Amino acid sequence: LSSAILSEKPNVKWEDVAGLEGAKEALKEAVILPVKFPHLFKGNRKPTSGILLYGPPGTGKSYLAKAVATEANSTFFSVSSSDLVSKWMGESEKLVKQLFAMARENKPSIIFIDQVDALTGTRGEGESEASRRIKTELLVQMNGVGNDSQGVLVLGATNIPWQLDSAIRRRFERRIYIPLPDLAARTTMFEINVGDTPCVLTKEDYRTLGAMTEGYSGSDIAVVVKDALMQPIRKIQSATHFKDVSTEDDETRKLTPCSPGDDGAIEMSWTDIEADELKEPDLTIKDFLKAIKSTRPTVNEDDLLKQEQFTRDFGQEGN
Amino acid sequence: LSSAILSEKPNVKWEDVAGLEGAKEALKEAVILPVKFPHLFKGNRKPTSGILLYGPPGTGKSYLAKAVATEANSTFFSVSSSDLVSKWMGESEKLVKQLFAMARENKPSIIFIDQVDALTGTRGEGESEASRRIKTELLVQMNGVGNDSQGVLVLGATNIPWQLDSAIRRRFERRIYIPLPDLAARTTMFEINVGDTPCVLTKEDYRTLGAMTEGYSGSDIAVVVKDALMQPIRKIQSATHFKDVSTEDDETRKLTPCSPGDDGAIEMSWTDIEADELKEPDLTIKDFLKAIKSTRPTVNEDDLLKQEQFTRDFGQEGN
Amino acid sequence: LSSAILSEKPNVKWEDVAGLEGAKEALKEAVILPVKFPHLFKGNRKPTSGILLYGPPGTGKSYLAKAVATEANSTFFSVSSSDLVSKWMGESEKLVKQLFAMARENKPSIIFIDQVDALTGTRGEGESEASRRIKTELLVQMNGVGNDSQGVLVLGATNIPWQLDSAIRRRFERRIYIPLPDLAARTTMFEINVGDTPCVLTKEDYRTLGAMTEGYSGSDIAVVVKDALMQPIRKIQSATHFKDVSTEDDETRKLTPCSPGDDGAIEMSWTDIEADELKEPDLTIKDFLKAIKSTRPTVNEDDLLKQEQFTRDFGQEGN
Amino acid sequence: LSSAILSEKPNVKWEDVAGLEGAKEALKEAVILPVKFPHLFKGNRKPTSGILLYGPPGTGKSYLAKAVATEANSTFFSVSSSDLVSKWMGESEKLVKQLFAMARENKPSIIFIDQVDALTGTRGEGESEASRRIKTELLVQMNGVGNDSQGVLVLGATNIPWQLDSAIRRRFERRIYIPLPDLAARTTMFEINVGDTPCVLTKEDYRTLGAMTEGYSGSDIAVVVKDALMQPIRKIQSATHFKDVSTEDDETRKLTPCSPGDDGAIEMSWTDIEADELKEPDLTIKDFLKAIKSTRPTVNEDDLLKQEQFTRDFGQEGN
Amino acid sequence: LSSAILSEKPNVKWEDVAGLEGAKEALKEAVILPVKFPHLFKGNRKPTSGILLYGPPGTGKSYLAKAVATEANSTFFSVSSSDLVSKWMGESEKLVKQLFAMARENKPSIIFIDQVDALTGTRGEGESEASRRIKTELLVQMNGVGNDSQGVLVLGATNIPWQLDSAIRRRFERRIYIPLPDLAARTTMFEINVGDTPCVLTKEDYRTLGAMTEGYSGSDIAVVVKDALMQPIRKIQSATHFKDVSTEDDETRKLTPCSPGDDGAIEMSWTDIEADELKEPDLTIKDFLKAIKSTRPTVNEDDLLKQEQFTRDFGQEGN
Amino acid sequence: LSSAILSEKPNVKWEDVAGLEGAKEALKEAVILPVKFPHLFKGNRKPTSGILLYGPPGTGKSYLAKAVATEANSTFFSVSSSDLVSKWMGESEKLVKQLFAMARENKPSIIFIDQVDALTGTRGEGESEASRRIKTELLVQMNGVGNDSQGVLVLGATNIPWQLDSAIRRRFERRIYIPLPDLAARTTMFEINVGDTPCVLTKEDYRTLGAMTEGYSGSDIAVVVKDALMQPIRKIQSATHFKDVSTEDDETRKLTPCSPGDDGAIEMSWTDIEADELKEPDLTIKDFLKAIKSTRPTVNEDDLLKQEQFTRDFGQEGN
Ligand SMILES: Nc1ncnc2c1ncn2[C@@H]1O[C@H](COP(=O)(O)OP(=O)(O)OP(=O)(O)O)[C@@H](O)[C@H]1O
Ligand SMILES: Nc1ncnc2c1ncn2[C@@H]1O[C@H](COP(=O)(O)OP(=O)(O)OP(=O)(O)O)[C@@H](O)[C@H]1O
Ligand SMILES: Nc1ncnc2c1ncn2[C@@H]1O[C@H](COP(=O)(O)OP(=O)(O)OP(=O)(O)O)[C@@H](O)[C@H]1O
Ligand SMILES: Nc1ncnc2c1ncn2[C@@H]1O[C@H](COP(=O)(O)OP(=O)(O)OP(=O)(O)O)[C@@H](O)[C@H]1O
Repeated sequence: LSSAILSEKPNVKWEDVAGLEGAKEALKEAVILPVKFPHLFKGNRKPTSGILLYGPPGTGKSYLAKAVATEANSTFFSVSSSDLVSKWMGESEKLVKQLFAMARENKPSIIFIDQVDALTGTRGEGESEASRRIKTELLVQMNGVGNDSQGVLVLGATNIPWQLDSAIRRRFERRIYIPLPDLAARTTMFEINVGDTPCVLTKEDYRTLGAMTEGYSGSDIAVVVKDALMQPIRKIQSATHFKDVSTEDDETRKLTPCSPGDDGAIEMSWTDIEADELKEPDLTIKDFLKAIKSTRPTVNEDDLLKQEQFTRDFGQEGN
Repeated sequence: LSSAILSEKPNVKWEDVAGLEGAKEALKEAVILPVKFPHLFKGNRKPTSGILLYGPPGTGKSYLAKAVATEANSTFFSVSSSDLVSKWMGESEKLVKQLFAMARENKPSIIFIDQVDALTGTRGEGESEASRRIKTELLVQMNGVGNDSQGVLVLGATNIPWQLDSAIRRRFERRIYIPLPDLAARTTMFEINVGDTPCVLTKEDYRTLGAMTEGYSGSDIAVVVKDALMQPIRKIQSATHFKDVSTEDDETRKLTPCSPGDDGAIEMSWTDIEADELKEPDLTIKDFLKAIKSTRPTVNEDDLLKQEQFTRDFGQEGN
Repeated sequence: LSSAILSEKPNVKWEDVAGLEGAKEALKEAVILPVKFPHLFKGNRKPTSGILLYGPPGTGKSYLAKAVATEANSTFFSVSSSDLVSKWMGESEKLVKQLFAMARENKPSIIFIDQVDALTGTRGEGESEASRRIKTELLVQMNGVGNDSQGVLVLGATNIPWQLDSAIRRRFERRIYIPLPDLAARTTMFEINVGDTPCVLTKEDYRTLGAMTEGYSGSDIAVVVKDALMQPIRKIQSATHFKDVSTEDDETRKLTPCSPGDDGAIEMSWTDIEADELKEPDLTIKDFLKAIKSTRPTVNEDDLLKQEQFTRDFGQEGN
Repeated sequence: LSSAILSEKPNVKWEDVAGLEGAKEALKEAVILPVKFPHLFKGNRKPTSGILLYGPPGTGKSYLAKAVATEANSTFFSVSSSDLVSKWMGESEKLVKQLFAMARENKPSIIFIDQVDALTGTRGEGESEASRRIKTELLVQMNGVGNDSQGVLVLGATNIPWQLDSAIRRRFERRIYIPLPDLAARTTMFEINVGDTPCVLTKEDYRTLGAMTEGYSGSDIAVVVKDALMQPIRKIQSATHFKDVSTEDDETRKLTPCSPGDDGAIEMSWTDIEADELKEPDLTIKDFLKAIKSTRPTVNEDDLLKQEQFTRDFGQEGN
Repeated sequence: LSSAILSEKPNVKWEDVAGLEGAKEALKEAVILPVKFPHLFKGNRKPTSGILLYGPPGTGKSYLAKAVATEANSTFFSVSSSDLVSKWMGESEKLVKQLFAMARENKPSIIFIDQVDALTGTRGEGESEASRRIKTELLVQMNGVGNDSQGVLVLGATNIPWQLDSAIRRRFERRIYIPLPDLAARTTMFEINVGDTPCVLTKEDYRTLGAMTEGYSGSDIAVVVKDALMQPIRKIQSATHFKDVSTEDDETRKLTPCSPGDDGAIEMSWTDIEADELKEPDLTIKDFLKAIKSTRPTVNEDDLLKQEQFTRDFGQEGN
Repeated sequence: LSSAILSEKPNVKWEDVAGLEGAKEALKEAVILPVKFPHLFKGNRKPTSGILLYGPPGTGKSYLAKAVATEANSTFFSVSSSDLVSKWMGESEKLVKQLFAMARENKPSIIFIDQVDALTGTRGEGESEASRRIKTELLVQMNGVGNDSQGVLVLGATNIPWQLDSAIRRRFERRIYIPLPDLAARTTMFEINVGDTPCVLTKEDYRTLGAMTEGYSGSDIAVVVKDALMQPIRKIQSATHFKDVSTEDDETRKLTPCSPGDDGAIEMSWTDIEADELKEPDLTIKDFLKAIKSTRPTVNEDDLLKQEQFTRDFGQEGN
């Protein structure tokens, strides 16, 4: 009957969300400011009902949705455009009706439709057959809630905003463009995870490597991080001949990963090695070089020409 | 069985609608006049059954309909593309038979069908099984009732008209085009959307606005209005200083933003001091100027070509 | 089982309807004639079953079916895909069976199926789930009435002829093409639809209007009539001053709309005038001229392009 | 539980059924021969298990089944696929098992399933799942096998052998393609339906009728004949003058319409002229000419594509 | 509580079943050879839980099963494919328990299931009622036969293999492919179906039968045989002329159809020939010239390709 | 999921895996090591989520997956991709997610997806909707959660590790090649195949057989063993006379196959052979030469080489 999707409590703060200040401003203004001071928004003015995030994949749109949901002080409705039901003799609209309707009585609430471009058909697709009932139903019901309930937030996280129909995006309110990460943002994104190996060289090297690794997405950064995690393990693959860097005064000889060519190295059962005698090497520049060697820029120039054209004619902020 | 949807009275005035006088009087002739003056309705005179609205979306079709909700002085039921269940396979038609049944036995009532383009068929293949019979039902319910005796009114509000079926088109009586509001109309939209704010110190400002802003609907204009309301709040959010120029007749001193180069002013922030002792400045021009610069027009010119093509097919007045 | 249709009685005469007396002759010959002269239909000469009406929308094929229904003297029942439909995801063949049988009980019977394309396809991919079963039943029932001897007359009215199936087409009688109204017919339809209103009766005016009104169905002409009827009401809503045109034979001084600077110009509003003294203005010539200035032509060619391909080498029968 | 379906049979000969002689001959082989000479089918040989007819619509395959039923001198069962169908939902195929049980319990019976395409064919749907069990039970009951078993001739008709299931085609025994008739067969078709009226009794006329036009089934020819018969009657409808062509030997003047320039011409209402005194006009070539000019030949080449793809490469007797 | 399924004893044996040497093999060691093993049944040899027969239609799976049932001398009850279903929508698996339990109670047992794909998929709909627990019940009963001594054997037979459910197959062992008979096998089948037919005993002519024919099964070959047998019937029916060939050694005057150009040929009709005096002529190559041209195969290559991907994918280990 | 998925606590051990050095390297660092020492990883290093097992068919990838699942005593859930593509028209996302939920509820489980390749296919048509969304869904679920709860392990299996996730193309994670067994391994598998039963020839003969087979699989060997079990069978069938074994040891006469004339060849026929007197002899070279004869080459040729090409290219880590 209901089939309601649960909303967990993820821990992503504003300090974790690196870069893009204007979006943060828009979101605080959108949700946090009316929660902080409600009597200001009265009479004529009403809060932003339909905020649109857009950009290429892996850039932290879902991550920002989760971030807002962390510091919401409110309910949430996580849902994908495709993943609930899709074409079974029609009827994928009742789900929407129960979604919005059950968001009405529970005031201050945040809806999130992941990838709205999947609903609309660019050539024909389901939009010719039965998905017109979806596109219509969303189009009508999104405005009917803000007419009745007054200020129920719907957050757009589309990848393809220009194939998307013009009728949806004019009913949907202000836009938020997501460009590629900049100096400070990429920099801080390196020092979030791990932190057991006590840093690397000074922050100038994070900027040098940063400018070398500029143009990467958030997922690309995550993959770099994962690579760096796996680096000492692939250094363990090459070893099987363990040297002790420290002295013999400790409880056990600290086994470092290294080749047999280096002196003072001996072999043993690598499977049955305890954690205390293990020791990771320092994270070298070759981590970033292996990252580079994975064929990086998914964000190519010719594809995002359209992104930046559909950007500039509306711009920062928007509808 | 019954499936009641609307039983409310949202307050909308006569003067809220701006563009086209003849478009309003078309409805007024068609809706209120026969109920008000039934003695005139005798013999050869027949009621204007069916009032379709069309045009580029955002301009004010749904808004017009929901104005009519206040202006009707009678019970009515809206409906989207939400004919319920085909899991049973049979009840989809019977719901329409109930819908048309619940309209006619109750004396003068209305039915609002949002987005008639969804309920459309012509190519067939996939339509034949499920929705072809729905379209046929739609056709057959407004076939015999159209002439002689009729206590029902049909309404329509589509995004794009030309994809609709020919049979529904020609058989439906009164279609109306809703263009982009002119300088006087949009000015009137500005004037009404001022509301409870303490005035604006100019009359030519509206002219400046509506002349500069070209190719805007009611929606995005109201969005701009919302923005320009939330501008001085942002000014307050950035600004710290306050020179005491508050009246003694009020309950207490009220915080308003002032310039840094101005002596005798406390610099305690909006966050520290209470919100009940806060004040917003009067609306300027520059807030609207920058609001225009942020919010560029949503309605593209390429979409209007086929709109006007449909107009020169059928036009402002129905048929 | 007992859920039957109600037989209403709209007084539609033969001489009132215009457009093709050959069709009328086919109808009378099929329906009324054998009731009239039953001895003339005894032997090889027989009344064939299944006269198909079709054409563009709003041309009056449904209305012509009602014209048969009026003067047939027939205990008839008509139904589209409303009552006769599957309910339990299965059986709607019995409904056809007892439908035909309950028509076979009283044998001055006509069965009118409005929009036969609803209960028809061609292959349908997964048509065996439902529609093939009912369609097949329909096919198998009227085999015995198509030729040989049975006293039932089937009728049909559809806008899309090519989507109708071959095997149904060869089960059916003569398919009478109903085109758009022509000069003389159209000319007739003006004064008949207007009724007994004072409409300055001269045939030259009808000649002129009929000349000017090119490319119009029958329904749109009734809409035009309706517009012309609504016109003097509109003048009543734009009537500032009134004057007594008629003499003092009636009980009160009868007031009718006039020019502002006229003799005896009473200033009270149109709503304040009582029904006994409220007299509508007489119908002019230019009211129609302006009506057709507002009322643009109805007939789009795109639908008729296939009918141009049809009517030449198809038209009468399949072919 | 028991519900038998048996009906009376009027006169239908072998001679009047025009078409392929081998098809009729094959039916003689399958029907009359085993009853006449049963000792021939005792040992190696067995009677024909089943013959499925197929072709374009209105070709007389149902009429052929009728003819066989007349000339069988046996218990002729005839029932469609969707007639015997589950009302209860639980029980379903037991109706079929009782039916073929009835076929077994009576000595050599003949079964007829009109439109076999209703069931049989499916593309992984299973006709709403539940009715796949009928599809399945039809095979396991041992009807279509070409080995051993009781002599029970199952018959059928279909317009779509490509939609028909391959496994059943392979299972069920013999096919007969029913083609469209040629000069000779068509000529016969003309010369049968005559009756009391002696039109123009020569072979030149019928061979002109057959030679001029082309592309006919059997039902359309019948329709044409009917039209031709009705021609003089509709000419009696438009009868101004009257003439006594009949001799004085009769009881009263058997009147008929005539040309204006005639000796002893009289004018009155044609309705008052009774059956005994109404001499009908004799039929002519021009009557058939006008018949043709109204009633077109009814064959379409789009149906012949998928038919001939099933036939032309193979020839006769099936796929 | 009547559970008396039709026990029968056909006259088919291993000698008159041509082709499928591997299948004949695999059934010999699955049943009859295990009947001769009441000592080395379990231990070395793993007994078969179930045998799946699959392939194109008309290959002879049912025929094979029946032959087996004749041969083995076992308590056999071939299941009704569809009828194991809830009549009252309550009891259902009681019938399964009646089947399997009584099949266990006499342990020279065989259970044959023609069309195991009757339990077709799921798709929701009406499968969730008693059919779900039928599906489960099959699985519990085949877990029942898995335990204890394997007297019962699940002989799976189906036309469409891929539509059968996964979970049945995953708990199922033996899968014997049944292809179309090759040249030798087809020749031997012809030889079998000849039997007691006059003459035609030359191996070059049986080559000739085998050579021209391509891609056939047992059903269509039987049909061909039947046709061949019916040729001399037609040659009797056509030939009016006759002559006595038999001498005084034969007692009865054996009448037989002579050549047309024959001196002193009596011309009494074929219908006047009595049973005692009849003599039908011997078969020739002329019969097979007409048979091969007339009769033709059904199933396409693509079905066999589906069987080849089923062959390559499924069959091995536990698929 | 309604018995489509297998579940058990398997007890499959390292000792039964003959020489799979690759598994023994990769799994022991990826899975076993984290099980042993969870705290052994510095920073945010967390266990592998997905492992692809890839190689030719019949290497017991299932056996290996079960052995992996044996180590934590983890529940082994497993499902076939092929099986849920065509039957349902797989929109199984909701059920996959529920599956994951239920498996997550049970503390560490392992998910096994067999033939992951069957999901891929950039073909087009209606297959797109039943493939593309599954592929998208697969690529989301492979990193559906950010470590934390996907310590629960996904094992993919493929025989054709080209085309999409297994291939050069994109994504996955750590992959392992599962090679065919070498001579020694195959010999050990022969040693482990079934439970012998009375006496065979030498382990070196089996090495000879294993030497004779290059590129043949564990499954091919299992086919040879299934053929081995039929050696006594085919002895029973093919010999006409047998020879006595019972000297002074056995109580009753017991036979082995020989030629008709031999020293101690009993003379009654194979058909006569009673239960007790039947005795399978030892399996000799001649029985295995006959096994060599009756096992044709199994294996596809070009895939081996392509997978060697991918092995040379990739294998280490994700792509
Ligand atoms: N501004 C940011 N600050 C820190 N981390 C980020 C930022 N943007 C992206 N990331 C990282 O990228 C990872 C994945 O990004 P995410 O999947 O949210 O992108 P997405 O565009 O929403 O993808 P999809 O549209 O497919 O859901 C996150 O785990 C997060 O750590
Ligand atoms: N030939 C005519 N004579 C008189 N009135 C007509 C004629 N044609 C149309 N009308 C008027 O216009 C209306 C036509 O409506 P109607 O529903 O019959 O059109 P239709 O084409 O049959 O509809 P559909 O396409 O649904 O079958 C009628 O109410 C009738 O009064
Ligand atoms: N060869 C023929 N001889 C005599 N009458 C014929 C012949 N062919 C057609 N007819 C006449 O025309 C009609 C044909 O209708 P019938 O249903 O028998 O054809 P059909 O091919 O079975 O149609 P369908 O395939 O649509 O069921 C019959 O009523 C019959 O009187
Ligand atoms: N090897 C054979 N020898 C003799 N006759 C055969 C052979 N194979 C098939 N036939 C004949 O063809 C017919 C095949 O019918 P059968 O029902 O056994 O095929 P099937 O594939 O099981 O069909 P279904 O699956 O629809 O039951 C049998 O009646 C039999 O006479």
